[PDB]
Amino acid sequence: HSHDSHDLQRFLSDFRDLMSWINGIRGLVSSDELAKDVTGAEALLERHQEHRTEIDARAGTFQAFEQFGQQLLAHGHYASPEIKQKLDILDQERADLEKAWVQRRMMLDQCLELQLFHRDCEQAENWMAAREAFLEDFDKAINVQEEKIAALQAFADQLIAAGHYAKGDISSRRNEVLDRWRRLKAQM
Repeated sequence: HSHDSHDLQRFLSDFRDLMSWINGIRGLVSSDELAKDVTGAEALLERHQEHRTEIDARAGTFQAFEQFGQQLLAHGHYASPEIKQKLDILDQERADLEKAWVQRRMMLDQCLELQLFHRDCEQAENWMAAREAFLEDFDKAINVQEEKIAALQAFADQLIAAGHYAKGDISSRRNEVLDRWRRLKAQM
């Protein structure tokens, strides 16, 4: 009958339906939205992972498509050239999607790191502003605040060495705190 033509039709329809789904996630993952929070940067990650689960839930569907193309190819379908070409395209589209998801995840990780660094600069800065106003328990609470300013310094140097997207502002905020600290350290 039109068996072989109908199979080609099915193959191509499945192909395009998969291609459109990839398009949607592709745009979804193209987002440039970053949080201005730590709770927000965390929710952004929670959502990116849900997208990870949605991408992986399609694994079986994609293999059924590969299997379908394998059968058409194995039986020498007259459109084998065109069929194989679609496989190459889908393989590439799937690969780029995985890489796009990974890239966005990296950005969301760096967003969280930057937001955790900022809240550290604030815990130590809101504290230095307090001591700058009125200016033996003093002692223990000085060793305490110095431990925090040391973590805030190693943490900032870790991100800068990891190639953070905010190298310029991470190093700037730190150099600003380390100097505003050694100034209050001298007057105390």
